[PDB]
Amino acid sequence: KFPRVKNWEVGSITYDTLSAQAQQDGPCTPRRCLGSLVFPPEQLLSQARDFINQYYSSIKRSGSQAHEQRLQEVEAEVAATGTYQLRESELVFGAKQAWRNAPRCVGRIQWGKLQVFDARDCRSAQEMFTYICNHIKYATNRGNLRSAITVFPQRCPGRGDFRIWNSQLVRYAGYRQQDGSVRGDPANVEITELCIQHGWTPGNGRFDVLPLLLQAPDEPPELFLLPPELVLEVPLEHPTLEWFAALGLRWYALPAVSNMLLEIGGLEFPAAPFSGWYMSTEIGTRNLCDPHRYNILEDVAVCMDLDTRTTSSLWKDKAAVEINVAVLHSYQLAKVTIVDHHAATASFMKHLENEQKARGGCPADWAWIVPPISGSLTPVFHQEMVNYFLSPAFRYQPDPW
Amino acid sequence: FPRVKNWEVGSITYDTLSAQAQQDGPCTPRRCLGSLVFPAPEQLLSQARDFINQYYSSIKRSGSQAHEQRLQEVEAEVAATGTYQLRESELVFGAKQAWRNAPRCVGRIQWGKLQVFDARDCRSAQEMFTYICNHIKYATNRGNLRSAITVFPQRCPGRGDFRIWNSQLVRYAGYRQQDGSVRGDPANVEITELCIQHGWTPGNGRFDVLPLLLQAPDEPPELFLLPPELVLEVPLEHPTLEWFAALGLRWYALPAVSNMLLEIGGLEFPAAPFSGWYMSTEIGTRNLCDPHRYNILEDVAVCMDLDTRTTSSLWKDKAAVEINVAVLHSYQLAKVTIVDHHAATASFMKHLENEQKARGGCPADWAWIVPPISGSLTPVFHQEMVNYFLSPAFRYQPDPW
Ligand code: HEM
Ligand code: HEM
Ligand SMILES: CNCc1cccc(-c2cc(C)cc(N)n2)c1
Ligand SMILES: CNCc1cccc(-c2cc(C)cc(N)n2)c1
Ligand SMILES: C[C@H](O)[C@H](O)[C@H]1CNc2nc(N)[nH]c(=O)c2N1
Ligand SMILES: C[C@H](O)[C@H](O)[C@H]1CNc2nc(N)[nH]c(=O)c2N1
Ligand SMILES: [Cl-]
Ligand SMILES: [Cl-]
Ligand SMILES: [Gd]
Ligand SMILES: [Gd]
Ligand SMILES: [Zn+2]
Repeated sequence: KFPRVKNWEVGSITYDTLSAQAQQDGPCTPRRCLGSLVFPPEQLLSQARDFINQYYSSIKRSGSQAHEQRLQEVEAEVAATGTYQLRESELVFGAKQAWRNAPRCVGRIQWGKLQVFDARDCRSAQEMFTYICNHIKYATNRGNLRSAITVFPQRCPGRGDFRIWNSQLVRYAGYRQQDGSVRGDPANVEITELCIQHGWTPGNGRFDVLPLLLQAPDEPPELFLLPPELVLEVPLEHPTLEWFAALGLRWYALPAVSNMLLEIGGLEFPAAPFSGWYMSTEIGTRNLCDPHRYNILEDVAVCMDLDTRTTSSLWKDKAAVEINVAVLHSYQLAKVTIVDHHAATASFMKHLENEQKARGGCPADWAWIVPPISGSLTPVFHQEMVNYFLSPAFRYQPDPW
Repeated sequence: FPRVKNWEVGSITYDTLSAQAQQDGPCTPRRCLGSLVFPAPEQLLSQARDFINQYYSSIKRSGSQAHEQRLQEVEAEVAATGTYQLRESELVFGAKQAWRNAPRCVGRIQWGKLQVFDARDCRSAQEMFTYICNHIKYATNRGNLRSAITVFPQRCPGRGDFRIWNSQLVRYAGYRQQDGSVRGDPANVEITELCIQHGWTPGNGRFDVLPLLLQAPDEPPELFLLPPELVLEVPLEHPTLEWFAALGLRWYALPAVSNMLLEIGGLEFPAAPFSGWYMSTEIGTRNLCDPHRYNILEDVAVCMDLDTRTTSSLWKDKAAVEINVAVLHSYQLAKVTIVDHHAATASFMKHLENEQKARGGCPADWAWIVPPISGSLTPVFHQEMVNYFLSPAFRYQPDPW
């Protein structure tokens, strides 16, 4: 009942005892495996109790002093109000633990290093905007990127929700034409359609930074133009392919996910944007080369005079490596923090080992940890992984419309 | 009914065929073990009952004359003998089906074009060897490879199993070295040692083809050398890197897996070697670049003048891509069937469509279907998949030593 986990490069074996804690049921049954799919009153007290017992054991404070104390004041807080507020340190410990538990995150070696901005006293979209702008400018930090999460007020009934309607704080526009097809990013066509539907002047280009749609409780959302000086972008050039610059490609510095629902101790914050720094294959492989994304693969391959007539020339593979080389080169030249998929996976192997020592395991979604290029060249490929849900966590959540 | 999205297009289907998944896999709602490499007359009757049902569905004669008799026949035979015998056409259909049902085979567009050699009358290790040479000979076909399988006598009470001890009909010796390392293929150290123990005179090259260890029932395994001219190999060169030929690398033409058990209607064939043709990534990425295999990646990158001192230069990705180029080119130059990961994955997408119209789904192991380089460059990356066990099937089995 303790999963045997092997690494096929070294031969080492470990057991994931930590898997025994899994709260929210996963999508997989004995009869079918759905791991490859992307999106598969006083119950609050169970999750509240568990999270507090975590915190105190983590500060080597099990069964003493403030432990039983803090247990009572949340027993009382929920008793009176039907909810509870987190101690500042707990909201910090929960944000760090959610990141620690995100199975699909390959950068969790960094999980202990996170800056939590507390926006729990937020009211109105104009309020979030400055909180977001503080985060953004803090996280960006002139390119020396720093992980951060801004936690907006939790959720209560009879009130609306705090929601950032964008999936990320920096997203590129996507525009249709007299022929349906898209200029810009097709992953944002919808929110790009909303932003114009809420009165934003649409640009022309293929790299217009979208305006934020911020929503305050029980209130239709307000458009916000991000300060251009606040959106650090990296023009993409290639170290030795002088024409790559001419392709006019750019990506933004800050990967800030603004659509996931932080969940700590049974409290659900539908607006808790977190941000780190990119891994280069996110940009160079998925964002630019996915056929439903910028789909630049063939364009770059033409410019390299590759043979696009036969699949076995590996022109796709060759042009994709160069797009990734441009990404890493351009971010480094702009001194923007970025990590290549080799460095990143190797650190994750280091993380798995730390977590084996610390908590006897680590929930890891194999298919998202293995990078989208050069899979078996990175060690995580040869590492078996166990996927389960631990709390606290980042969860997906419905689009706020 | 699991809903399955294709993210490249937006396609959405529901895998109704998963509902017939008979045997159980390793995943629970608690934890996903997808990424793990290695996850009574009445039961023999229901398996047989079902397969016979299957077979009569395929010949468009479901519930017909022959259908009832075969059920009662098989039951009377199982009652009388404890087991039953497949008719030859049932055997051809159960070997094709077991390839159809193989979740980890990207090459399943070919599942109906399968040459089934009935060796169920085999009598000794020696006859076994002859059947196998004729399999290799038929399949290799001078480089125009043909998919084939030889079904040796089924497991049955009172007699031990036929076994091919070798994991594949063509394998390269792996000699543990003086200084603790391996010469040849490290994946084949065990089987090499067994051969030597069984009186094989070892070589000392890197691409020494292994002898066959063939076990007739209730017999020690017997050692059989393959005629050199039966084992078509391909010397590896690069279309532009001319120093590449000086690496002395070779791979063989025929991927013939010989250690898997073939299951049809509850009957078990512990020896049924099957062969297709290679997908270049198996050779180019896995076999040559896995750190625990031939592990050539650094030597190629050094020879390529790549900067191997930083990972951000993507020297691993660049060097791997040219190794795969070399494999593809070397095999086309030698007129030996080979499919690249772009072509293979694109025909597997057709397979999934054909299988959806045919059976309402298709068992697929994403982590095995997605190639180990350039994953998201291929369409199967952006296809969600439902992995489950159908029968007939190729199963793993314990090594007979
Ligand atoms: C510091 C460097 C970081 C790196 C290099 C990194 C990298 C990644 C990558 C490559 C993914 C895969 C997602 C995709 O490809 O779509 C991912 C997912 C994820 N990351 Fe991290 N990340 C970092 C920091 C963080 C932080 C600070 C948080 C939160 C506090 C976080 C939370 C998550 C979550 C929840 C997911 C899963 C989201 C989803 O399923 O869409 N990451 N990360
Ligand atoms: C004709 C062209 C074929 C191609 C291109 C092909 C391709 C592949 C590949 C790439 C794998 C993954 C193996 C690995 O990555 O190590 C695989 C696995 C597998 N294939 Fe195919 N294959 C072909 C033919 C066949 C045939 C003829 C059969 C059976 C009659 C078959 C049954 C299987 C099975 C059972 C597995 C899983 C073996 C394992 O789990 O280790 N394949 N195939
Ligand atoms: C193409 N990836 C989209 C995507 C989807 C979800 C999350 C990320 C993410 C989040 C963070 C904090 C860092 C990072 N490097 N990535 C990215
Ligand atoms: C790195 N491959 C090892 C391996 C392991 C298991 C199966 C294969 C296989 C089998 C067949 C019939 C065709 C093919 N193309 N591959 C290969
Ligand atoms: C269909 C498949 O599950 C889906 O495309 C997943 C696979 N792995 C991934 N891995 C990462 N890091 N990001 C992704 O978007 C995906 N997509
Ligand atoms: C540990 C991990 O599951 C293992 O290396 C798997 C991953 N996916 C694979 N996919 C294929 N096709 N072949 C393999 O050998 C593997 N190995
Ligand atoms: Cl992104
Ligand atoms: Cl192989
Ligand atoms: Gd030119
Ligand atoms: Gd040359
Ligand atoms: Zn699973």
